[PDB]
Amino acid sequence: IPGISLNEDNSHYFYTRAGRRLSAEEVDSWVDQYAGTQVKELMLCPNCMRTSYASQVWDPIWRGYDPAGPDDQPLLASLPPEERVAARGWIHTAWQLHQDGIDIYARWIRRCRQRGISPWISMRMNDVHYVNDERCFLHSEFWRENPQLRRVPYRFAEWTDRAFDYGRAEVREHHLKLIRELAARYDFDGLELDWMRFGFHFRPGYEAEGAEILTAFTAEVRRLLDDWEKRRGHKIHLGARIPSRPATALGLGMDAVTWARRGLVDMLVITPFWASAETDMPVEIWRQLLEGTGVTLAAGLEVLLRPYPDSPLFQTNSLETVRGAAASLLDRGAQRIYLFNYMDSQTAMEDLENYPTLLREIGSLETLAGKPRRHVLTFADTWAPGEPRAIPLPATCRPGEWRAFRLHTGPKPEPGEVIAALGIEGGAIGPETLEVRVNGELCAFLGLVDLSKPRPDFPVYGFSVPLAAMRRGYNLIEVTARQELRFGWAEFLIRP
Amino acid sequence: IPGISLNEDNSHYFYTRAGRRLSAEEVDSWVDQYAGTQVKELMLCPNCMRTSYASQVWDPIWRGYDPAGPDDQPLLASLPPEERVAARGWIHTAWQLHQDGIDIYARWIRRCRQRGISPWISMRMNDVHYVNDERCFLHSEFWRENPQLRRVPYRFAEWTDRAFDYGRAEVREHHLKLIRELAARYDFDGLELDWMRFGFHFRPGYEAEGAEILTAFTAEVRRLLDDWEKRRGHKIHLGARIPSRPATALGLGMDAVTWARRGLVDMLVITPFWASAETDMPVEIWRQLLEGTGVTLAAGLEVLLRPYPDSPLFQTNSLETVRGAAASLLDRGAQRIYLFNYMDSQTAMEDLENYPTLLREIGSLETLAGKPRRHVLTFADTWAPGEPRAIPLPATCRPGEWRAFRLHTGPKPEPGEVIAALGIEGGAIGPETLEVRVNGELCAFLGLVDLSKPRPDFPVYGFSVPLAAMRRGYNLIEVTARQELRFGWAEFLIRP
Ligand SMILES: CC(=O)N[C@H]1[C@H]([C@H](O)[C@H](O)CO)OC(C(=O)O)=C[C@@H]1O
Ligand SMILES: CC(=O)N[C@H]1[C@H]([C@H](O)[C@H](O)CO)OC(C(=O)O)=C[C@@H]1O
Repeated sequence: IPGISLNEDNSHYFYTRAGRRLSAEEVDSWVDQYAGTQVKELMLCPNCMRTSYASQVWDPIWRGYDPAGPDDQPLLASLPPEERVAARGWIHTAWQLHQDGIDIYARWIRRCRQRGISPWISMRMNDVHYVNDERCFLHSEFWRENPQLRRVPYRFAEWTDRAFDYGRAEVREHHLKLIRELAARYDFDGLELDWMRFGFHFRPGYEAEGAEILTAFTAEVRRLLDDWEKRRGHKIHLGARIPSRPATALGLGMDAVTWARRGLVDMLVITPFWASAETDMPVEIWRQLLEGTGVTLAAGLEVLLRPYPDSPLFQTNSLETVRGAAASLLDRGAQRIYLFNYMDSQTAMEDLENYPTLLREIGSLETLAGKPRRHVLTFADTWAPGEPRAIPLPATCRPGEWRAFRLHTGPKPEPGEVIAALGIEGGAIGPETLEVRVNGELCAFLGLVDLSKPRPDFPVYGFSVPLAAMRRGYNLIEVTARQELRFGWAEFLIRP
Repeated sequence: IPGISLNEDNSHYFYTRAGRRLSAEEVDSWVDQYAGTQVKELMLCPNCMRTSYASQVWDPIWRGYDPAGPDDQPLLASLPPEERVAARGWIHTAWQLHQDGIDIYARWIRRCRQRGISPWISMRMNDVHYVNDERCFLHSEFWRENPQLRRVPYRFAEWTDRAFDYGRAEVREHHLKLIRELAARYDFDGLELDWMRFGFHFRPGYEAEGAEILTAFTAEVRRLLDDWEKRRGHKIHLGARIPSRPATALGLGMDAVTWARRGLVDMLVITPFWASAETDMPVEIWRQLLEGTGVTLAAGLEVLLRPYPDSPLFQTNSLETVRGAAASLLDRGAQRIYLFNYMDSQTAMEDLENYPTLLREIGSLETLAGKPRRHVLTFADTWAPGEPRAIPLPATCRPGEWRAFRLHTGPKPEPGEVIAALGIEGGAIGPETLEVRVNGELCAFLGLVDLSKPRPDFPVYGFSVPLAAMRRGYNLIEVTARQELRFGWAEFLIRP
C-alpha cells in the first residue's frame, strides 16, 4: 500500500526518442507503462539550468539552436563532435515537440490523470552538470552572465563550487520565476523542490542563515500554491528531496522538521545524491522527527550500487538488490519508495527485462514477501561541509582483530536460505581464514559465491546463516581473520 | 540559567579521604564546596558491581574484607601490592563510615537540601572495570558465578564483552533489586539510570529487542518512583545517561524519544563514554525529537579532551576548553551542562585551582560572555555494533587538495581576537604552506601559538580570523596545502 514515487528526469525522454517524429499518441504512451502498478506518483522533471518545454521566463534547452544547421553551431561548439550528436538529440526532440504544438508535460499530466496516476512536477533547484564548461549548451545565460552569484569563488574542485548561492535575492528570485511559471502553466497534483540536484545551495560556512532562507523560500512557495488551489479548486501538494540523515540535511541548510511542523511541505524524500543507493537510512528517526506533522516520508533509491566512494565499479541495482532496499526501508516505516534514475532506457537498471516486475512489487511488503532479495553494504555519498563522514568500506581486519558490519534486512526471513557474503580485495582465503558470526551464531563456510550483477571484481565468499539467528531489522556480521585481509563488499542474500 | 548537573562517582570520595577517620561534619562539608555555584543537582553514584554503602540486597565494596588483616589478603590478593594500597583506601573508608553509623548518601542528600542543591542518586547500570581480573575486589559475587549472563561468550577483546546481558530476566531483576532498595533507603529528588557505564547491555545483534526491554525496565522504575512520591510527599524525577547521537543511542537499545513521549523520564543526559568530551553533539536535533515532552536535555561533558581515538595524549579539559564546550552546547539549546569526572581531586580538571571559577561560569551564556574560550575538534568514542564511525582527525591534505573542519563555537564572538589554530603531525611549514579560510574569508598567518594544556605535542599554527567572518554556531575552517600535511589538532581560540 505505501507504493512507488518514480522520477522521470529533464533529458532522458528527449535523448532516447531522438530522430522519431513523436505523435501526441506516442508521447501519451510513455505514461502507460507505469499504469496499473504500485506507482502512485510520477515526478516529471522539466528543467536543469534550462527548461525542456518552451518556457517564457527561463531559457528552453534549444535557446541559440540552429535546427536546420550543422552539429558544429555556436550552441554545440564547446562539445566534442561525438557528444554534439547525443546533446542535439535532446535539444532537437524537445524543440520539435514545441513546433508540433505538443507540450510534453501537459500531455503526460493529462494522461497520468486518465490512468489513475497522481502527476507531479519535480524541479531541479541547482543543477550543475558540466559547469567546468562555461560554454555548455545546457547552462542558463543568467548563470553564464553572473559568476558573482556562485557558492565558492576561491576554488573550483567540484561542480557544486559553481552552483548558485541561494544566499542571494537574485538567485531565489530566478528560481521563484520558474515556480511562478510552472504553477500557472501546468495543473499538477504537486510540486517537488528537488534540493538534491545537487544538494549544495549556500556559501560554505553560511548554512545556518541558509536554513532560515530555505524555510522562508518554502513558505513563499507554499503561499503561491495556496493561491493556485483556489484557481484550480483542488489540493496542490508541496514536497522536497533532502539528504538521508537529519544532521546532514540541517547542515546543508535544509531544516525539514520546521518545514514539516509549519505545514509548509506534506511530503519529504530522503535520498542520496547519486554515487550509490543507500540501503541503510535512518527512517525510524525521521518518522519520530515528523510525528504529528502529516508529512509523507519517502525513502529515495538511486540506480547505482557501489561499495565505497573510491570504487571503480559503476554497476546499477538489480530487481534482487532493489527488493532488498525496498523490504528494509518499508520495514523501518517508509510511507513511499521513491525511484530516481530508474527510467525505461539508457539511465535504468541493467536487468531492464525486470522493470515491469519491479514497479509491481517494491511498493509493499505483501508483494516483496517470499521473494529472493539482496541487502548490500553501501555508503552515504552526501555530507555537509566539514561534517565527519561515516564510510564502512573498505574495511581492514588484522590477525586476531574483530570487525562488525550491521546490514538492514528488514522483515524476518521466510523459511528458506540466508547467506552472509563478504568480498576480499588485494588478490587468498581458506575455510578458516575467517570466523564469521551473525548475531553471535557461527556461520558454516559455503565457498566462492557466483553473484548476479551488481557484483565486485574480486572474490566473494559465502557463509551459511542459521535461519533462527536472523532478526527483524539490522543483522550484525562479526568477523575475525587469521590473516590480514581487506573487505570491499558485504551483503545478505535471502532466498525464500 | 541552565546551570550545572555534577556527578560524584562511586569510589572517589573513599579513595581521596582514605586514612582520615571521617566525622558526620566532614562528610557533610563535601557538599559545601558546590554551594553558591551554578550546580543545581549533585548526582551521587553509590555503586559499581558493588555498593559503597551497607546494602542488604547487593555486595558492599567490603564483602570479604579483613579490616585488621594485611594488604596481602584474599579480597585484595589478585592486585599488584602497590594497587592493594589504593583499593583498600576505598574499601576501608566505605567500611569505616558504616561502622561509625554514617550513611554517606543519607548525609549528602540532607546536606544538599540545606545548601539549596537538589540531590540525585546515579546508578551505574553495567560497570565493567577490571573484568579482565576475574578475582578483582569490586566485582559482585553474582557476576563472578554467572559467566553465562554476559554479553559476548565467543571472545574477550574489550571489558564490555564481559558486561551483563540485560536480555536476561536474571540480570534485570538483579539491577531492579538495588533500585528498589535505593528508593526505600534514600529520599532523593531524582534517580538517574547511568546506562553509559559502560553503554553495552545486549548480545551483539539483539539491540532492537534490547530497546523494547530497556523501555519496559524504565517503565517499572517510573511506576516504582510514582509510589515513593506519595510516601515522600514530593515529586521524584527519573533520568538517564544515553549516547550523544540518536542513531547510536537507538542502536545500543536506548529509545529515549519513546521514554520521553510516554513520560517515563524527565531528564536525558547525552554524553560520550570516557575517551574524550564531545565539544560537538547534535543538541538541536535532540531538542526537536523531545519537543512537547518537558524532558530537560543535559549535554554531558567528560574530563579528558583528546583529538582522536588512537591519540597517546591523555590531558583533561581546562577552564578555557570547558567554557568553549559549554558556550557551544548552551547556544544549541542545552537546558543543563552535566559534568562527569569533574570531581574535587584525583579524577578532576588538571587546572584544579580554576574549579571554583568553572562551577560559577559554565551554566550560563551570561557568565561565559566576554571570557576566553577554546573550541577544540574531538570525536565520538561510542558507536553501535557495526555502526560506521565518523572520526574527523587526523586528516591528511595532499598538495592542491582542500580539507574542511566544522567546529561549533556557539554565540557570535565579542570584540577581541579569534584564532583558527591547526596542529600538524609528522614533524615544518612556512607562512604560505596553508591557505586558511573561515566561512570563505582569508585568515592572516599568525605563527606558532603556545597553547596552554590541553595541548598537542606537535607544532600548533595560528590563523587570525576576520571577526565579522565568525557566525553563530558552526564555523567552517577550509584549508588547502602546497605540501602533503597531516592535521592532528584544530580549534578556535576566542579572546575577547
Ligand atoms: C543521458 C544522461 O546522461 N542522463 C543523465 C542526466 C542528465 O545528465 C541531466 O538530465 C542533464 O540535465 O542526469 C542524471 C542525474 O542523476 O541528474 C542522470 C542521467 O544519467
Ligand atoms: C581512582 C579511579 O581510577 N577512578 C576512576 C573510577 C573508578 O574506576 C570507578 O569508580 C571504580 O568503580 O571510574 C571512572 C570512570 O570514568 O568510570 C573514572 C575514575 O578516574
